[PDB]
Amino acid sequence: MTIPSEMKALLLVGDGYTKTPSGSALEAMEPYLEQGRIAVPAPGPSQVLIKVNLASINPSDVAFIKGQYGQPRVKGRPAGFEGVGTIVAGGDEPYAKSLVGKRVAFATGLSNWGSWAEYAVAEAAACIPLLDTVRDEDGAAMIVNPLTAIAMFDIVKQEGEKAFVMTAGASQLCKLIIGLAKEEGFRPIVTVRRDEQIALLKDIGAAHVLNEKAPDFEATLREVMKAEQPRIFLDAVTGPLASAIFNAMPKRARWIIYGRLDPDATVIREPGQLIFQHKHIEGFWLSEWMRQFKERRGPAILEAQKRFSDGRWSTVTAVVPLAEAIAWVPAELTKPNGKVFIRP
Amino acid sequence: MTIPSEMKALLLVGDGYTKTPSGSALEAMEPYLEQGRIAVPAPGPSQVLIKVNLASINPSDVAFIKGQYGQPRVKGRPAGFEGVGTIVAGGDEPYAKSLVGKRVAFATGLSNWGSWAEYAVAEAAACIPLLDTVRDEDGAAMIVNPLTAIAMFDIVKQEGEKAFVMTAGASQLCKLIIGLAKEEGFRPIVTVRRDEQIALLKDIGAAHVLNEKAPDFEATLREVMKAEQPRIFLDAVTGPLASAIFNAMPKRARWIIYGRLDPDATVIREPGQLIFQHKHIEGFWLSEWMRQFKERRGPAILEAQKRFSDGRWSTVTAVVPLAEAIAWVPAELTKPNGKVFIRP
Ligand SMILES: [K+]
Ligand SMILES: [K+]
Repeated sequence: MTIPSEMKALLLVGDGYTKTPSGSALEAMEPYLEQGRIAVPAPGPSQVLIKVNLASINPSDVAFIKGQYGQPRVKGRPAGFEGVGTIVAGGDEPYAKSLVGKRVAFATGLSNWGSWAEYAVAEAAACIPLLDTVRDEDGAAMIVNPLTAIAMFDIVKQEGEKAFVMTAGASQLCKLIIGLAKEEGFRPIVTVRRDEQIALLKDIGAAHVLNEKAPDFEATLREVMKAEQPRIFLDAVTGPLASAIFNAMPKRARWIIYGRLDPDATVIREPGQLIFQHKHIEGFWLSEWMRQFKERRGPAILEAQKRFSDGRWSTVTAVVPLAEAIAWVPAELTKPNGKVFIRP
Repeated sequence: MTIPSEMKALLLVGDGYTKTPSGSALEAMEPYLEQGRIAVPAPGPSQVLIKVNLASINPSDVAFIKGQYGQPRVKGRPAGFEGVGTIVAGGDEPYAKSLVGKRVAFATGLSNWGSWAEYAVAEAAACIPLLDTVRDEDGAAMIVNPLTAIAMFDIVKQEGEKAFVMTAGASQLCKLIIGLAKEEGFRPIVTVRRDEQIALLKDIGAAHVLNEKAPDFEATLREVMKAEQPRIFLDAVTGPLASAIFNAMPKRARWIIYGRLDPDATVIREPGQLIFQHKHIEGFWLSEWMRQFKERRGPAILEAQKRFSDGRWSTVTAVVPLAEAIAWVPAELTKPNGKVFIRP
């Protein structure tokens, strides 16, 4: 089939993992990515080649290009973990061949042919054919945050306590979880760095919104922990903020780490709390959850698309042309609230 | 029945928890305990009054008298969590009355009438009538370390990996676990602070004994972790040593904290390991294990006594008279290896 043999893409400058980590802020793209023209890859037997319409930018992409994620970089490959597009070619396996022509939300995973390119490669199994009436803009961010929100909110529900805690309260993921929580009568306790994010987070359903920069934050924190008694803490930040939250939480608290936005030392302030107050510390990784809960993967994908299809969920501060991404994605990422997309 | 109305005891000077914690070393007894003559307590309906023959000294007692344990001090009460003795009186409940006259191993728990006294109070349920042919010296230390060893070694067995890690390798508890491990073909990896403790720990069955003070400790540590691939880490120390061990362990490692011998900051060096390597951090508390695994309590008590009765287990550096305990227990506790007992 007629597919271009060359494409523009945002190519990884770094290889493997970094020897000089520099936190989670994306100050510039040029140390990590270069705009280039490269050969269009060929999908393997279980893979599909997608003509990318829109690609998301998630905290996992920023960590990955910096060599600070749990997956190594392949120098010279396009970065980008997810997007939306149309499948223009597939490997010889029937799953891949049957998807050709379909518009899909996709996750590139370990393909090492990212979405920040005119064409990406994904496993057929990492694609979600979109319903004919679903929006393209809903498709580009349909996987990473929606499935993580469903999977992690399921932990909150199974624990049964109405209150739960989240750091990085203003992140797109936290906003999806806040929405789910409000529907089921759960009470999110979230932390922010800006007073201007309090009203919006309370509007979507947060019961408490605490500014971690406030002088009396720890004292306010203890009052809220006593009043609400949450057991689940979903943490994207780690460091001293998460150390303080965990320390203030009641007995049987579970500190569930799923991001490391703060590289500062993460201290277990009182290890005796794990002994005497039965506290636990664990991690959450969507790729692992999908591997271990294959039977929950299907219903979560069906629930996420149903929510986008029936209006319960609808995603966007900026759409950046791929030709402008190296120069202006960092400026757009500094804007509080909303997700940034790349348009090849 | 004729029981003295007065007794000698080592009374708590401190109340509740301390506001000035001072680590795990017992430099002196006088800040924490005073020898006194006090009224013999009366057992409550579910309790027994024990004439103490021998009382153990465990790290939990040192932490407790310092106000650094997970149970508050009651000023003026005798300290001491366990011992052996004869029941001379019981509360009116049949369990307590049926134990009168029996020689028992006992745990005082929350009775607030400790074993470092001529008479202690324990729940009837916290007593183990000793077999008529069992030694008194085996009875005084039959509960805390043997039941913790059984319960924690069960975690190692259920995980199924032959290698496992323990800090404070030379402690009585670690030595009991090492013995269990050797019987079942498990491979203990333990850390010590003295080269002189290597031979003895290897003699009882440790596969690896690492001196944490060695300049190349972390490099040796990584070589051993790669070679042995343990998943369970039983930690009595916490702090930087435990932080380093956890960091070097392979995927799916469980850091099980059951003591805090090092009060220095406990850091999760790479929180990403909980995300990407599925690592967990939890606590272990024998009192909680007995509450949650009531059905395992009976077989562990029967297995511990059977091991003492049939020679598999047999406990002792010093027996200190109660009249000498304030002055000389700290000097005896500094002696590496062996347990110290108090004889009222
Ligand atoms: K590198
Ligand atoms: K106090």
